[PDB]
Amino acid sequence: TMSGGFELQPRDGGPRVALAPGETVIGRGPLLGITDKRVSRRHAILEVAGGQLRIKPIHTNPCFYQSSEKSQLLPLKPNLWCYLNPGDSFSLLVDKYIFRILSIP
Repeated sequence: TMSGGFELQPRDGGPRVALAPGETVIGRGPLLGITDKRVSRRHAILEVAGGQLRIKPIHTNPCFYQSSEKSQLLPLKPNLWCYLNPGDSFSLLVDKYIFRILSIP
């Protein structure tokens, strides 16, 4: 699909992953390059719409969020959306598969 204006930057280093407009299911699989029994194939939904990115955790294993100014990944309340502003981070495990949000054209 087309550019959605956001990219995910792995905090451990490596290629950025571009997001398209609309909903993208994330978890294990080729999109993020994750092969790991600890991460569901249906771990979270990212949605790009109206110039914003939000995440909804959809599995029993949580997602985590760190606002750009803060220092700690916090587990998100399940099955509710959280906006991810550019510079914020989220992760699929508490200390692994962490991504910073970047805004692009």
